[PDB]
Amino acid sequence: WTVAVYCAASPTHAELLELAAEVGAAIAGRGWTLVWGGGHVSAMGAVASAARACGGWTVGVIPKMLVYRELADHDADELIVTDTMWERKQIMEDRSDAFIVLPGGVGTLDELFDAWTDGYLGTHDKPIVMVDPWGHFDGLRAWLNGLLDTGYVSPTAMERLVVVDNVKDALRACAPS
Amino acid sequence: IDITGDWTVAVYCAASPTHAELLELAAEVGAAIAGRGWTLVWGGGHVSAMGAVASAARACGGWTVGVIPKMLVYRELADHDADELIVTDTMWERKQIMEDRSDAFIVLPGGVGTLDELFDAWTDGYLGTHDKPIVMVDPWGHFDGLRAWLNGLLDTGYVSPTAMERLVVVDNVKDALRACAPS
Amino acid sequence: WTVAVYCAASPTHAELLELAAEVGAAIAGRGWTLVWGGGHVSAMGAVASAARACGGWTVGVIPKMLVYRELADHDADELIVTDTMWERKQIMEDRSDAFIVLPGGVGTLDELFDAWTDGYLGTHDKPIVMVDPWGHFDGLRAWLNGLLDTGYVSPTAMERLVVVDNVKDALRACAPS
Amino acid sequence: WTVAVYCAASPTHAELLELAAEVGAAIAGRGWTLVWGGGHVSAMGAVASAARACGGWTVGVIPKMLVYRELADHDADELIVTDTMWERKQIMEDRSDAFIVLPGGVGTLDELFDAWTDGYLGTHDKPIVMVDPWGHFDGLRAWLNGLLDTGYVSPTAMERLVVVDNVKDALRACAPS
Ligand SMILES: [Mg+2]
Ligand SMILES: [Mg+2]
Ligand SMILES: [Mg+2]
Ligand SMILES: [Mg+2]
Repeated sequence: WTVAVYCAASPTHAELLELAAEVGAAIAGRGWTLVWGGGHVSAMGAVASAARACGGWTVGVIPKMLVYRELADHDADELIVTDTMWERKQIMEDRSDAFIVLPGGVGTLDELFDAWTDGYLGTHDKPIVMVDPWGHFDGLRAWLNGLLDTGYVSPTAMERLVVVDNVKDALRACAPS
Repeated sequence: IDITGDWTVAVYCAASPTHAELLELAAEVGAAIAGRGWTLVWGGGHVSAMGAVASAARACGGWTVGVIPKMLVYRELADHDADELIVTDTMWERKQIMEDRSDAFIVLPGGVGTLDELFDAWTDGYLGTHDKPIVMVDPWGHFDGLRAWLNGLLDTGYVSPTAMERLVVVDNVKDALRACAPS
Repeated sequence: WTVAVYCAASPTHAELLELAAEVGAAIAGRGWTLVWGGGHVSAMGAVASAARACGGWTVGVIPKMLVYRELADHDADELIVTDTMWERKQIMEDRSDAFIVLPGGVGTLDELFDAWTDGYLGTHDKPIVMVDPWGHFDGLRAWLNGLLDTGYVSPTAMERLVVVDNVKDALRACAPS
Repeated sequence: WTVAVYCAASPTHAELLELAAEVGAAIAGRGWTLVWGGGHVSAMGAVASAARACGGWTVGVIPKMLVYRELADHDADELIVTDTMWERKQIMEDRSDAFIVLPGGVGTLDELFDAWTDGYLGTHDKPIVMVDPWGHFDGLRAWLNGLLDTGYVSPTAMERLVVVDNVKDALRACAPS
């Protein structure tokens, strides 16, 4: 059983690093495989470092452009280097049984909306779980609720994304049948 | 010379209809079990698929063990030509003797009794009580409505992928006995 | 008067946990004993927890192999641990005056078909009452109606099972008659 | 790597079955072989059934006299049937790299003191680990501390027996170091 974790690439906020490490540790704890974007910086470094420390298998999928920038975790158990971002996202989706979205920026939002669009349209039934203990995404979810009200997003679309505020509820939402 | 008498297969199958496609299938299974030198276990009836599987096994020189509850003996269903006929007081004793005697299970088209035997085996195999093969044989799509419905339970998390993998479904007898055979 | 409730061991769908809780609360409200498979997860945990919450007595019957997996509800008023699945099913039947079947998977279908065969073969005249508010079992009953038409299932067998879409009609059908 | 588990043959306490299953699952998890007394009853049945359920290999070693009494686990991966109790203990010792002692009675105490004396006198350096979450052995250990106080037991003897209150620390103490 494999969970992809989409999360921040830049900041070092203690609460962010702790949350990401808590998820990596809990995935490894269940004996699940971690898929992530293969970076050593910020939340990406935290989730894979914590999974490996708890004996978890880690699969990093990263485009060569970020390898050339020395942003890759060469301690990944498997490092899949892709020529393009579209191949990175395709391999992460294909390898994973479920998706966790932690606080992040444009790169995290790209991964979130890529998975959500495919899940909503019915390409796959894999859980997509947003984990937001402190309201990082409150402004985004409020704005999307506006789109629900003006007919741009359907209730069915809004249902497809599970939002939890703690790691325990996250792993229960991602767990196998 | 090839071993005989080293393996036993239970066959769960219809007690009522006489459709030709059903009796042909059940006779083909009984003949193939006896042809491998395996013992047949079945629900002990002489009617429908139950009568065909046991008649064909005996006609190919195989041993037949029927296990029938008193309630179905009262309905004049008992195959008195069984090599061993075991009459039980209860359904639970019937299913338990069939399971203990058998190394593998074949499920053919049937109704409520067959489905009882199916789900009873499948639950025990999924919970890990035994690793005996459970093989459904469906050449014509008897069970298509059930399998579509079970796929919807898989999609909504009522049945797991692991559970679905524990049940083998084939459309022919040769593949069925390959799935039942000892390693 | 004792009702056994056969229901889902795995999923946490709100419609399912709500149904199970409603059934447990109603059984307790009649002063009836709840018999169940003795687990604290999914519909099984909700039916028994809700019965005890409303002052009802709960008898859990669970095989050792599930106790090993930490699935036993240690707040059962009586917990019966059996060596086998055949003994679990036989004790739940022997203790019970009626059977309720809620949405479930393979374990629930095993309980349903086991009771239905016992019922159809004249072992007992205990009510067997399927409670299906949202059509969980529609695909199964539609397929069975095809078997009735082609002579694989008898009209006597099909009429042995009561099917209702609500808890009030379900307890009406379970009541001493 | 092979761990022998010495444990209760008689009582069915839920908490005992859960601990034994946790041990068997943890041993199988490491890819270690389980050696045990080959019984299907009580903690003995629990440890072997849980190891096999997690894909572990199980080796039961049982004297003919107990096989006569319908006590042998027919689902042992290897069942070694010995003529005598002394041959049973010798084969269990010879096949194993480490020994775990769970709560038990006279048979368990026999296996404990047999392994402990040989360890102490220097016949082998295999870990002997007592796993006692709830103080099953507190009375025995207090009494052995009295024997240490009066010169009947040496400090070297008392140190030879590792006592832990949880399964993670047990497997750490048993691991090839
Ligand atoms: Mg997409
Ligand atoms: Mg069974
Ligand atoms: Mg019964
Ligand atoms: Mg010794």
